Amino acid sequence: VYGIVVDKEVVHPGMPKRLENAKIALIDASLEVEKPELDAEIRINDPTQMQKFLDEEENLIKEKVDKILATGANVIICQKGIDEVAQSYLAKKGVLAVRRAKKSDLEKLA
Amino acid sequence: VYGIVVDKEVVHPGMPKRLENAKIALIDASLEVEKPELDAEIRINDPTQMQKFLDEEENLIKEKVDKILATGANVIICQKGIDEVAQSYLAKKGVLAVRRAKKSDLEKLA
Amino acid sequence: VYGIVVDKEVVHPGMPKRLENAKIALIDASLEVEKPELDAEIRINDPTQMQKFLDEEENLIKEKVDKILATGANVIICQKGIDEVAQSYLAKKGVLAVRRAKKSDLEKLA
Repeated sequence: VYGIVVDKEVVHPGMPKRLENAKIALIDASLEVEKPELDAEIRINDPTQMQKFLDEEENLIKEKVDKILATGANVIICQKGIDEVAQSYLAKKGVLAVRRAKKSDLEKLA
Repeated sequence: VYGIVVDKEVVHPGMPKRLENAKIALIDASLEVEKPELDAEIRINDPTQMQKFLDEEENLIKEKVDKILATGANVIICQKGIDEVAQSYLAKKGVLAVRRAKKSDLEKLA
Repeated sequence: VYGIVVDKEVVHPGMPKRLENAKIALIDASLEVEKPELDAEIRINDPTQMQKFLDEEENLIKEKVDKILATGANVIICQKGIDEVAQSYLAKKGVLAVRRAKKSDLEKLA
């Protein structure tokens, strides 16, 4: 093939499986909801607290995503586990993303 | 007017503001997310717990809604406060619902 | 046989043992009352609390059932254990359901 070839299926079926003139974004770092247990141990009372908890926590990952799309990339691949909720987000955005992928090829693709 | 007239604006803008051949459902009872604090006081750790908490709790109200639509009514009005999340549900279902309304007229409409 | 054949007796005797023009619903997932112990550990006082507890908890499973019948299927089979209370519900609804069944055949039937 006259270009790099990545052996790993796309992350979500709701993503563009063919982009014209792409702008790859080699993102090497954690891209999944932050386990918040280590940061905090806490109690809970009413459901009012629940919502604003999982909502902003979900918006935390969308941040990293927008901060990356801030460059406007058609495709984005990384070498770590990508959150399943973050997939539905990238899916709704129209991005093509790939899960874990040996750093071994990111460079050759770099 | 050759029929009953209810003085109270519809609950959500995303609802049918005109139904042909309607099948009214006079539902007199509580139709909002159940405050769960009285039932329980509890702590919380990780976000994994959050989701399944607000999710099933949201599905609890949708239950009452489906149990009512179980008769298949085009419109449903009650005399109590209707949850705002339950509105988005009825809105997506294509139902016409009305908030609090003096029992005084429910009967005349009955 | 000129079609798929499932080796597993029906779930409840009160169900249609012969449907004309069926609309199969291959549901692969948990379909039984949710053990609520893991979610919560709690105390109890009076019987007033009991009712509203087992009632809504029973209505929780009926939700999944209605959400599936939302497509209007004559028959529904899965590969997990189906609650016995959920059977009386499907039985009263006039649905034909089957208990655990090797995924091996769900696909061939898919």
